[PDB]
Amino acid sequence: DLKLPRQKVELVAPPFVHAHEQATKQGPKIVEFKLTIEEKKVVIDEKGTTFQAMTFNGSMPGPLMVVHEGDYVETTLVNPATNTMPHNIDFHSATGALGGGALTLINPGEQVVLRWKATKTGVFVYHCAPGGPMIPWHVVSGMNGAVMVLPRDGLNDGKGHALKYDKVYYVGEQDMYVPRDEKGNFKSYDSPGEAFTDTEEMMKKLIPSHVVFNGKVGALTGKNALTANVGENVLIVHSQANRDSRPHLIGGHGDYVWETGKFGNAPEVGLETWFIRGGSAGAAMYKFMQPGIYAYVTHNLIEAADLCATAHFKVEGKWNDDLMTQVKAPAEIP
Amino acid sequence: DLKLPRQKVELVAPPFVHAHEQATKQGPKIVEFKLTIEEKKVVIDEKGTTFQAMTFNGSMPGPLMVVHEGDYVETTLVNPATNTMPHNIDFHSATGALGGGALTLINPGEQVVLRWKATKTGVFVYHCAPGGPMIPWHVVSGMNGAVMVLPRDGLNDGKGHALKYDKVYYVGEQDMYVPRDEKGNFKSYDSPGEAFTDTEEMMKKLIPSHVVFNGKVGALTGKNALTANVGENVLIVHSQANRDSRPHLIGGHGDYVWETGKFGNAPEVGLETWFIRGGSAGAAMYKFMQPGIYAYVTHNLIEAADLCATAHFKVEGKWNDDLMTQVKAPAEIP
Amino acid sequence: DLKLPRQKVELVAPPFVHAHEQATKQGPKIVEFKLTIEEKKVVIDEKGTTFQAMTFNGSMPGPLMVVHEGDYVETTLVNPATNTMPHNIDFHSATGALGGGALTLINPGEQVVLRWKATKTGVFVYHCAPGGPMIPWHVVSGMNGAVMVLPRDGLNDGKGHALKYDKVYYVGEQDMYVPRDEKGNFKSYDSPGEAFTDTEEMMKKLIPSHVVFNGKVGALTGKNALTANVGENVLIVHSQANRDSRPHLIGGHGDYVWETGKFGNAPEVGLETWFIRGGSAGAAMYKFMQPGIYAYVTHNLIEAADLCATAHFKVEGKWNDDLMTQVKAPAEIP
Ligand SMILES: OC[C@H]1O[C@@](CO)(O[C@H]2O[C@H](CO)[C@@H](O)[C@H](O)[C@H]2O)[C@@H](O)[C@@H]1O
Ligand SMILES: OC[C@H]1O[C@@](CO)(O[C@H]2O[C@H](CO)[C@@H](O)[C@H](O)[C@H]2O)[C@@H](O)[C@@H]1O
Ligand SMILES: OC[C@H]1O[C@@](CO)(O[C@H]2O[C@H](CO)[C@@H](O)[C@H](O)[C@H]2O)[C@@H](O)[C@@H]1O
Ligand SMILES: O=N[O-]
Ligand SMILES: O=N[O-]
Ligand SMILES: O=N[O-]
Ligand SMILES: [Cu+2]
Ligand SMILES: [Cu+2]
Ligand SMILES: [Cu+2]
Ligand SMILES: [Cu+2]
Ligand SMILES: [Cu+2]
Ligand SMILES: [Cu+2]
Repeated sequence: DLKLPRQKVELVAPPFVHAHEQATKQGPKIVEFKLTIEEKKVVIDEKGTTFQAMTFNGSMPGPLMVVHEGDYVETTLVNPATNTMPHNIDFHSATGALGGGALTLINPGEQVVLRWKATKTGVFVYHCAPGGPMIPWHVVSGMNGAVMVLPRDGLNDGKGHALKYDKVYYVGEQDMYVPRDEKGNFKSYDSPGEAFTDTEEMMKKLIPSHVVFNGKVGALTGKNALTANVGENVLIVHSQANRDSRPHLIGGHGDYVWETGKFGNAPEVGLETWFIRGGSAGAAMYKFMQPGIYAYVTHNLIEAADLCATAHFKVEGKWNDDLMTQVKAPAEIP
Repeated sequence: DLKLPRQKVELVAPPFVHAHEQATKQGPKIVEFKLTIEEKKVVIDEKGTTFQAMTFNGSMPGPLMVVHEGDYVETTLVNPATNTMPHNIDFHSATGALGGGALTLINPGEQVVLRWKATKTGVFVYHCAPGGPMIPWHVVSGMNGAVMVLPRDGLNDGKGHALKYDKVYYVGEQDMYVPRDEKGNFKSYDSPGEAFTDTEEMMKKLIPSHVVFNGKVGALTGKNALTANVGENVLIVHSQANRDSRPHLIGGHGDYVWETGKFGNAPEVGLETWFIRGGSAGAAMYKFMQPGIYAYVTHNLIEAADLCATAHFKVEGKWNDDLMTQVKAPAEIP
Repeated sequence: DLKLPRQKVELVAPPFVHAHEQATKQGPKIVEFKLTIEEKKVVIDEKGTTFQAMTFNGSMPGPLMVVHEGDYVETTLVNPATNTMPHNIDFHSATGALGGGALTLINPGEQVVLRWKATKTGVFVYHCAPGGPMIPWHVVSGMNGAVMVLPRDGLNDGKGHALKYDKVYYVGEQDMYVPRDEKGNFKSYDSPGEAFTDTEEMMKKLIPSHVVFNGKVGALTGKNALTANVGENVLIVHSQANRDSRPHLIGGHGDYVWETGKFGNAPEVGLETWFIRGGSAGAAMYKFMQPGIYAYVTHNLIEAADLCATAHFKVEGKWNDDLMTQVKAPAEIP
């Protein structure tokens, strides 16, 4: 019926993003992705707290899918028989059937193939939504990711100038709700199913126990720090599927920021901190001007410092004293 | 003194909106509204929880008032003798006297008439504000609604194109604070007055027990689902008088969105989720492309699924397979 | 090395702002500021609750620093020997070294001098950030202020028209976390150090006990009410270093509002309520049209009325009946 070229995509684990063109002269294609659901218990903090996670492709967040405006996205979703729950998928980028949720419901042992057309550009959340109280449960359990729909001519500043990024990272923020016991220790559970009751009581009080980038406290620090060099223009995509976030690059700015995350609107310029609406993704580009460590955080500093929400960037290059200088090092007050 | 034609308006109960023109060739008029305050106990959930509500015109939210830029809005507010508290009204659309609160204070048995000029276009909250700690109390009790001030030429996209809506619905989101007892059951009270102490202790902890559209869990589902047909351009006005919200049309987008809700600013385009600042209203227009059920939610999915915050839309028309198709129905994993 | 004129600035205590030009024909200068850190116990409410505060220059927020685009800001930070903790400073307006935090760490008895170039216009937060869990602690303790970086040609509406303000006030909103005892009374502590453990447990639950403008409940009411006259264009700068706020001028509007607070973006017009992202500052200008009291609030009315977050404005001039009139004073219902 639909007579167009097919392109397969190997998805990569966040914060990386599969190779793709920014501007392109290709026409619309059918872009094929596979997602496999994995239920598993995982360690979310350095003190060893465990969590019944549910993931697309074994990661939190799910991998980022990149396509251009007009492409058709054909997704195979697989719920292996080792999973215990029905799952589905809804794309905020898609039109109809609750974003696809209503066509994609699959029990363990099943798979489904869905095609939707990419009519709107920007970055959009995808997430599981099986029904009723299960919706919030699967999402705060890790079943959310994002999809970026680029314009064929690539990004622009709204004033006719191309904005080309040299690299792109995907940062998925996850609010997690782990209940404590009488003594105030986090509880461990055998199955997602048994975690459900206690997790649900706690979720309704709306205060997360952990807020983490990429699935774990510290995931994007040390050896897994994001990297750049002075002069590189870096795009950061940030999703939050349930609760608002306020990302900030410490030492840096957002040179161009789509805080609503939709590229038919012109980016704002020069931001210190931006706002990601719960249930959405946004994008911010910055050209690094100085080397050293930067921290990428949500500027609820309690969340940042105390609940897990910090990534590091490690940037190489030449210090610029014109931009910033220590005039006089610490010293006794005269 | 003010020599202009008078127009009376029969207000309708949300989510409907009284008949009005979008663009108009009439000159400024004095538009006359009546609001009567009702204190009453009401059922807010399907398990029968009750709540001491205080309302304009017996509904939550108050009815939506529509007028054009330059009109004079003349409002009669009535506090019948069967009410037990003084009430007033403040319009965010109005200039001076705490938005009118300071001229509109009335005890049970009294009424007052206020006129203000509509100098600013957009959608704006109105709410009771009697004074001190009473302000938050009356608002989270239901005494808030909205008023839409259209431009005489109707809405535009910012790029010179008219945006005409075929219908408009008003969705009022209410954060409610109902205290539990020692056993963890919601408490019932005889009077608003007696609910005050317990409600106040709980309010200060800032976590609502229920978040509802149009006064009740389920109010805008089943028989009272919002409706449209494929091809209709629908405007949704959303108010939140105290706490932020993040509305999302599941299966749909915001084609044009005034998230700050003021029509002197150009709408943003193509949104997945938008943000209604506490103490404000916003507006989003969407042309339906596909039939079926859509859910309108705040994309805090805990609030949506677990605390009451979901409306349904039921849309008639022809499925479009080009936009979205089930390629392969659920099936055993090969 | 850097061969330019030096200008000293005497900082003033908020909500006032040191004298400065809006548009200017001066070239880039080195602008020199001194900040001295003060740890002290202070009264934050009318019932006499005390709080271990940490401040720049003995106030909450820190004073507002004003400079123009291209200036070099040279800041002497002093940590006197009567303080018990190391402190530093990070500017969101600055580029590199965690906004300066990584060059400015000083123990009691020390001082440091830092210079950064003002490449981006807008209003930006500055705050202490010593490291780890200490970051949120020092900030919610009062160690945050703001810096405004004006364009040399002054502010504009985005459509080529100058916007000149007749006065400017700086409103710093502080979320504070004071723990209660078993009986439910606020606790007093001898030292910042001893407050730390209890404050930290409470901070992680993310619900502040007090939200105050300018350091105290009632600080900007009564004798210290902000003032204006009908016809004055007033700029209000609002910072929030950790948690979001939704400012609203009751009786008024935001005629021009930079909600993200960066002047390379055009202001929005006609707002009822705007949003200050946690970790940022914004600015709103309003021309007063009517006399009387206005309240400036965050339109979480619980925060406003119940947790400390209200300022008053007292405006002189002639009432305008065309804008708003009491047609009929309170009276018995016929
Ligand atoms: O030591 C018993 C005493 O402790 C409480 C705590 O309030 O409950 C604990 O002990 C129960 C019975 O031994 C456990 O089942 C319960 O789960 C645990 O919290 C009281 O119930 C009891 O009187
Ligand atoms: O069974 C009595 C025991 O229960 C507590 C709960 O901590 O209080 C309950 O009983 C009181 C006196 O019977 C009631 O007035 C009170 O309101 C109820 O919670 C204890 O106070 C008491 O020791
Ligand atoms: O009256 C003693 C009784 O009260 C509790 C409250 O649960 O604790 C109080 O008394 C303790 C010992 O007297 C204090 O150290 C404690 O800090 C205070 O809360 C119980 O522990 C105790 O059984
Ligand atoms: O200790 N369990 O609730
Ligand atoms: O059970 N009443 O608090
Ligand atoms: O009463 N002190 O926790
Ligand atoms: Cu799932
Ligand atoms: Cu969603
Ligand atoms: Cu009232
Ligand atoms: Cu209000
Ligand atoms: Cu400090
Ligand atoms: Cu910061």
